[PDB]
Amino acid sequence: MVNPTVFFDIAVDGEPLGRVSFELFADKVPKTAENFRALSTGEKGFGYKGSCFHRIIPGFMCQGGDFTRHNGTGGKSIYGEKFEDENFILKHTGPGVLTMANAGPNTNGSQFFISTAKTEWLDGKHVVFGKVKEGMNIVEAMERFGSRNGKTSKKITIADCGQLE
Repeated sequence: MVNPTVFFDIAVDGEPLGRVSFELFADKVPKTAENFRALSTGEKGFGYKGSCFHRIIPGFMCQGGDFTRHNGTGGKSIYGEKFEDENFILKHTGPGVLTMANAGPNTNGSQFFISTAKTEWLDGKHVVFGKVKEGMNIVEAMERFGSRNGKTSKKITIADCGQLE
């Protein structure tokens, strides 16, 4: 029962940037971790491969996971259109946290943030379920393509993704 590792290979206007890998805390948040894991492998028939990071705010976060509408209005979980907040055990302690985006209580879908700063105001409202394990430098390099209002100056995509172990 070791925690799963997934990877994203990132591209910038189609040109390879690098690989980010993520530990998912399936010991502490198993339902939320499993959703992200299975969206990363595509094993249910849908998932993250080919989808974009639509909102990047330097000094705050990168946001992705909307594989249906590419702009923050879509996505879905492996459990249905939304699922519940599992728990709030883990906190937003610094850069490199993986945490679920939502639109109110019990509205988790497929969208997520990768933090690039400590974001403690999110504690108890957004479920933390993983952390960057390798390639934080590649998250930093993404962040450069963001802007204050979140629009990206180039298209930042998940060119490939899957499970490493």
